Amino acid sequence: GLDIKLNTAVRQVRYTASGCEVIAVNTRSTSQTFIYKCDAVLCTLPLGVLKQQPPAVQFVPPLPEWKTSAVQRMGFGNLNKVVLCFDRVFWDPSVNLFGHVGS
Amino acid sequence: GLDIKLNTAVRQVRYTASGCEVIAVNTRSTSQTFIYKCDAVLCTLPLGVLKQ
RNA sequence: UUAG
RNA sequence: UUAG
Repeated sequence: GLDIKLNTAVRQVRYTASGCEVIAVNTRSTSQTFIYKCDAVLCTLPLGVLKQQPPAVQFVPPLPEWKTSAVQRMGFGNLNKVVLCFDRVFWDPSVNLFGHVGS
Repeated sequence: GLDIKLNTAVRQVRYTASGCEVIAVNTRSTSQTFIYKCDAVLCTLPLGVLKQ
């Protein structure tokens, strides 16, 4: 029921006394540009994106120091997973999970 | 004596009743965006570009 | 969307 | 350039 523009990468957020405009591009062809005008912007960008230097998203005017300083101090961690698909089960099905100790 | 922004590729020209805004990018890093606001735009783009 |  |  929501209006969602997929494949739309925000590039710049402009926020002013009179309103906001958000500049985004098509991810499938980055030349194609869109300008979304609104009363307010809700930023949901991951902290990792906000941390990115040089910026992946530019804020105009620049965010105040008390905001940027916080973005720098906070940690943004990492963890990954490997999916292994087999045709046969060869492990104990009753065991939800088991470990492996490193050398 | 002129103000020239080199390495600035215009991507979109917006022209309205109240004025114009021109969206351009840095050719050396196309993520970096600029919005130039003005009363009028003079288009000097080659016919080949306009045909593209 | 020449945002309403 | 939160165009003036």
